[PDB]
Amino acid sequence: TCPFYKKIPGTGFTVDAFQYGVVEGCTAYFLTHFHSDHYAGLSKHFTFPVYCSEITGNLLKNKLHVQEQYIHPLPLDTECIVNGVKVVLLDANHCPGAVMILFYLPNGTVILHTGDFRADPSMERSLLADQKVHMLYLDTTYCSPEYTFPSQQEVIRFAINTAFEAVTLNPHALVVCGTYSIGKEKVFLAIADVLGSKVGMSQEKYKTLQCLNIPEINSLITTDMCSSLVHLLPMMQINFKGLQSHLKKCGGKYNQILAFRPTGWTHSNKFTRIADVIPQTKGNISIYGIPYSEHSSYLEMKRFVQWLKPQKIIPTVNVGTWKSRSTMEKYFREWKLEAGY
Ligand code: NI
Repeated sequence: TCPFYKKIPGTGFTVDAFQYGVVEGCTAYFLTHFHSDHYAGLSKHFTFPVYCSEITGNLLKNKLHVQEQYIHPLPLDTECIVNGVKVVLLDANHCPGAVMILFYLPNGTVILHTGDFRADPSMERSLLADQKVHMLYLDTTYCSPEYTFPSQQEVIRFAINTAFEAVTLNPHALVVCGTYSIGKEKVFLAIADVLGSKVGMSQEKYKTLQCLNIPEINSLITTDMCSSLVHLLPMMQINFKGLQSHLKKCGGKYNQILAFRPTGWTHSNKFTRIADVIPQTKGNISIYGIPYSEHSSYLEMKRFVQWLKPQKIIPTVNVGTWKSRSTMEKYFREWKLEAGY
């Protein structure tokens, strides 16, 4: 059954609630982004309206084969009326096409649902600045102080310099980047840009990337592996066995692999700076785990909430254990007392 933290009180609306069959009383289903934990249940046989971003709507049509008549894309940063209710879609700073949703309830309550997001001070000058928010449905993925990680710009610097150095040393080295969903495309696009190459990939993944409205994308990606020295593979092939195998497939064009796994957080972050990251190495293969996050750090999170000053917070992640729920509630109380709302 649909859990409470996916329902919007006083509306006919749910968020990210496609795996529970027909939800009783739901007149419109919102989808925040195209990640399988959130779209779980959609398919070509879905017949209610779906509200979402343009990019999300491209993916639902082309990857899931949802019929066009049920896809309702909305522009970002624009006041729209859905089923008698005013709504705005905001950029989540998550993966391509990801949005937060502002809902203006007919009784005058205002609700923000962040979807998945990486809080940023730029959000403090969106349409959020212009009114009070009563309730916040918050992405609490990393809502603990041990979750620190660097900015995305720092991590991209590290990857660029790393890849440029190795390939300049050895023009016969191949770079591989692991992927399993949309998101984090900056990692492989940055690296291919510094090396003067296109990114090569499967037909399925090229198709997914053709849905995203990225500028000049025909110029950066390809399905011809032979012409590219940056390859993408499934995240599950990013290991010594998978990478030896792939290397054999390139027909002696290459004699070394430098591979990247963009992870969220890894406990190495409590001790080690980005400058100090080192690979796992076996033979002619090295593997780097890089902490490229598309979710808020604890501090980034805390700053957004203290700025927004909500009356009530409803977590949408780590809600399944009493120890989690307790821990989060304690931080929310700390933030409130420190700021004074
Ligand atoms: Ni996500």
